[PDB]
Amino acid sequence: KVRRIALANQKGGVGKTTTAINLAAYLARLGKRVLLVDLDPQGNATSGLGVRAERGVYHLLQGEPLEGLVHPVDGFHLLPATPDLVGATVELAGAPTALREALRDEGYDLVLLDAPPSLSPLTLNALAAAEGVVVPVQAEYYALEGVAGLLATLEEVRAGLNPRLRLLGILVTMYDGRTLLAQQVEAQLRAHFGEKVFWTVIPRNVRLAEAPSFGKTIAQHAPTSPGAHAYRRLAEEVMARVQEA
Amino acid sequence: KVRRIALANQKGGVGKTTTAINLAAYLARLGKRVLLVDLDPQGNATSGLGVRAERGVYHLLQGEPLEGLVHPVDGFHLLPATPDLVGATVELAGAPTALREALRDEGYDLVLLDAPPSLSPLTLNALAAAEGVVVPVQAEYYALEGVAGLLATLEEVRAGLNPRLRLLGILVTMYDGRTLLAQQVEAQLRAHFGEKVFWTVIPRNVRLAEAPSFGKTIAQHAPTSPGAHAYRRLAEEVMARVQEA
Ligand SMILES: Nc1ncnc2c1ncn2[C@@H]1O[C@H](COP(=O)(O)OP(=O)(O)O)[C@@H](O)[C@H]1O
Ligand SMILES: Nc1ncnc2c1ncn2[C@@H]1O[C@H](COP(=O)(O)OP(=O)(O)O)[C@@H](O)[C@H]1O
Ligand SMILES: [Mg+2]
Ligand SMILES: [Mg+2]
Repeated sequence: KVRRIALANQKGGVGKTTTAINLAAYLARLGKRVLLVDLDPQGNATSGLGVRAERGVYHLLQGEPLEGLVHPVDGFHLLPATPDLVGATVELAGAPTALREALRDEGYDLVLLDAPPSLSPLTLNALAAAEGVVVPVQAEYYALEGVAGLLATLEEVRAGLNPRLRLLGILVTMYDGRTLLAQQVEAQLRAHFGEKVFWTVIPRNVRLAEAPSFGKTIAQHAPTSPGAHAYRRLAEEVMARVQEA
Repeated sequence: KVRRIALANQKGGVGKTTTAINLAAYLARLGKRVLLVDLDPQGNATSGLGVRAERGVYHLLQGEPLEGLVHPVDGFHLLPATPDLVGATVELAGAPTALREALRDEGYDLVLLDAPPSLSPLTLNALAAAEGVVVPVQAEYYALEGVAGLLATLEEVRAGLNPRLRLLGILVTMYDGRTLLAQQVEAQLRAHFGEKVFWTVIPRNVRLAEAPSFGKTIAQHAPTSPGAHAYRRLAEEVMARVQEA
């Protein structure tokens, strides 16, 4: 039974936050009760949703109620990141299951954990608290190694911290349609990882890059753009995999 | 073991020929030996590939060799339709398994049967000779009924003519990205038919409409266009389903 899904990988700039935000947008639209949790001190998901918070995840880990920390956004709830969050890293280091205990998210159908571009204690807290992992990757050649490494990390976390942890899927993001290289990398990703790679692929599209600067999801910003259609179908695909898991 | 795949549905103009041609283009590129068989008297696949034939399927059914009837096209082989083909309809009516016997296609890995926009004896011959069926549909509201009817036809052919017959998949084609209606119809198609609907969806795109008028596949005509990327991924998805079947 997959409820909590971590968005994670080694690198930054690979589409974790974009996928977190827009999956939430379309899963809410599918009639699910969704909580988006921003675990990045840089607070990109919080910012990309137009929200300025004084209280967030930091304050959840200290004991303050979930209900009075969340912000209603585009038909879902955001548990924001605040500029304080950085000061939990040292405590969470040595306490990988802290988020798992602090998350009393019984009311929500699906919980999206937007992890930072590290394997920091916050990323590890994400992995330890989740049942599913979506791994965004560019259709670029380094992705095969990056993926294999992440998969080995997942295996290690499953063996030592969280036996519920499973790869939901590898998601190809920022697929550049102007070039044949993306085709070739996608084909190799599928050749090597098979059914683990989602069939839905997220196009590189200006409207997706634009959306966070406006503090809006792609469903609010550009609902008929190539990225909107893709994330809507991805939400359907994610639900199919959750249902079959 | 799925080798022969029919492209079929009730209506015309829904993307059977386009899918036949472009699947062949990308399956050949995947290293498969592909035969495309044009079963439409109007010969749209033959024309869309730039080929003018005097001899084709009509002459295959009379007994003339397969090797001397096929035309090399874009890394695959086309068994063309000729303006005579119409004169087999009456003989094939009452002989649904005629194509099944006449196809001595042992050498080919995959065989694509492009059926006419009917349930003519030629379409029935296609169904009787195939192991898999791809059903192209527009993301438009009539599709749900059209699909259900085709599925009932498939069930009947499986029960009476061809126990090997199975739906490979329902393919959403000519998905118009300018509108939210296509999203809604896709979602309903998935709600109702589930895993039977391919995840890869073919965008409505000018370059795809253009290609047959040039007698070229989308891989020849516009290799980085939205339709090219989609058909390449569809070929991968079709192979996945063939392998898991
Ligand atoms: N499909 C896409 N097309 C175009 N730009 C994208 C796409 N996905 C992400 N971006 C942009 O790339 C930058 C990094 O994306 P982000 O999702 O924050 O990556 P991560 O969270 O993994 O570091 C952001 O400015 C984002 O808007
Ligand atoms: N994805 C698409 N985008 C734009 N035009 C398309 C697309 N698919 C098919 N067409 C066009 O629609 C017309 C009918 O398509 P076709 O594949 O011949 O349908 P069918 O064989 O089912 O009758 C053709 O002119 C074709 O080029
Ligand atoms: Mg991020
Ligand atoms: Mg046709």
